[PDB]
Amino acid sequence: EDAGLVAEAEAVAAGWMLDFLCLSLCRAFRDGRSEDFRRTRNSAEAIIHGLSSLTACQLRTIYICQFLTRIAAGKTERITPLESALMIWGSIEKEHDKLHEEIQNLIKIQAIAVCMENGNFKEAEEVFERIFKSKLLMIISQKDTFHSFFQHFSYNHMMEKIKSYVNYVLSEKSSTFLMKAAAKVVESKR
Amino acid sequence: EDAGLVAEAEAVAAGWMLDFLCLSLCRAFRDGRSEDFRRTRNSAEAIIHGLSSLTACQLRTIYICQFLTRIAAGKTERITPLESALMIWGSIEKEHDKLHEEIQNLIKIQAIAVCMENGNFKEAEEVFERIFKSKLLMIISQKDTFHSFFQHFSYNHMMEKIKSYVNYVLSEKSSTFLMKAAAKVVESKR
Ligand SMILES: COc1cc(Br)ccc1CO
Ligand SMILES: COc1cc(Br)ccc1CO
Ligand SMILES: COc1cc(Br)ccc1CO
Ligand SMILES: COc1cc(Br)ccc1CO
Repeated sequence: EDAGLVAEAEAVAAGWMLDFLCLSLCRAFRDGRSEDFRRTRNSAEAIIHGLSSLTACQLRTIYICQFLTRIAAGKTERITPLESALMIWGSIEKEHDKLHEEIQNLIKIQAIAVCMENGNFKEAEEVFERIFKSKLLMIISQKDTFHSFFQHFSYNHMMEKIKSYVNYVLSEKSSTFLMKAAAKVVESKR
Repeated sequence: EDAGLVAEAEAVAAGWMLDFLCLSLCRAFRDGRSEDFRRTRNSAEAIIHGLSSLTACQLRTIYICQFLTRIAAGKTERITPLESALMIWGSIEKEHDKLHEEIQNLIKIQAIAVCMENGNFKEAEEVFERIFKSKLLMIISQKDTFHSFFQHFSYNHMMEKIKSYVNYVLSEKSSTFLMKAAAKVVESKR
């Protein structure tokens, strides 16, 4: 038995498992299946620990997973989950500037608004100081959570834009090896 | 998109991942690759959480994984890792009685001897009381760790017998879907 070629086969399978778990994480996020999202995140994170070298495509995959994990934890490092999602975003999917900026600005506004929604206005100002203007600071100071600014840059709008991005990732990975072979087995029966 | 057939494909892939991770756990245990064992155990345990219904073959697979996990933690529920491995053993691989009894008796003796080796003789007597005789209790009372009884029923002998069993599991699963497809990709290049 060759311990080098056996290790190589394990790295190939890990790559296959990573793409399959990214696809599964994307559907759970799209469908709002929270428990399924948490279980798939736990499996992807464990599989990622078995990888020590990643290709450019594999790095994009894990960073999309990390991004969706922080977005899902948004209303729950020393910064908040949405501020952390903001850092991952920017280093990923920058090539499509128009849709990238929309999601970026929606996350920026919502990282403050979720703190206001939770009644933690001191944290809302701390997030504002770290991200960033005089009118947004007035809104926070006045606890004006339902200001028309927050209704255009809303949570639902942030989720809709992110969900449309997840649909592009979902279509790009729908034909990866592990999911394609699995779907074939299901359709063969049936 | 059919959410029922998509879920079915995820269950097929999970089954494939489970067998692949069992095979990988068996090789790491055989080779003594501790860190690789810990990482594969973490991945298998996470994958198993994504399964809610298991076939008879899948139950045997997870129980072999649980058994090797306790055996690997042997020198580290309210009972010790080896007493816990003893409980998993018995409910699995009972059909081959001769080799089954050898491993069972070696684990029984070693669950006491590892406590003596660690200097915890009060625990060695507590393990003895839970598992089970007058001569074995004399050995523990006298802190006779290197008695000729413990040299026939040794740790190395327990590991050798368990490793020979892991080699049978390893040969039975060497041709599972995920590892076979992965090895083929490696040999195609080379
Ligand atoms: C609908 O958006 C999601 C999806 C999951 Br899964 C978990 C949380 C959220 C947002 O609170
Ligand atoms: C690779 O690291 C991951 C992967 C997932 Br999925 C979720 C979170 C992290 C890091 O906190
Ligand atoms: C050689 O037997 C093993 C294998 C692994 Br991995 C971890 C622990 C042990 C026994 O202390
Ligand atoms: C399915 O449950 C597992 C699986 C593995 Br691998 C290791 C430990 C456990 C339970 O403590």
